[PDB]
Amino acid sequence: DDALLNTLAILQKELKSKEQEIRRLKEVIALKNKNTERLNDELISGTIENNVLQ
Amino acid sequence: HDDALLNTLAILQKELKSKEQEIRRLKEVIALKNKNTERLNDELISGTIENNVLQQKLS
Repeated sequence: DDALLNTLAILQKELKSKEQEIRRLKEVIALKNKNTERLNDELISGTIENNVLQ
Repeated sequence: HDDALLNTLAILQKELKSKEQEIRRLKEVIALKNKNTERLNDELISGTIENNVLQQKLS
């Protein structure tokens, strides 16, 4: 009765933790996505740049 | 009363599992992205050197 109630409290605590990690891992990904985009354009500008030298 | 809360426990456990699996997938996503980033930086280095090879021939 008290054990069941505390166990629900533990479960809901851990869940809140795990989804905070999900929010953190998504933050890390969005940052890496900005970098990917930055690199993709530099790659594109390097390809154009190359045809300009020919 | 006793079986109700125990059923809720079971449900919460499953969500826990679902969330931990999502964390596992997300970490895989990052590793798969990090690898692409590697291939990308390598290509940026090679295409930069290709352009310096032409900027040195003409100049």
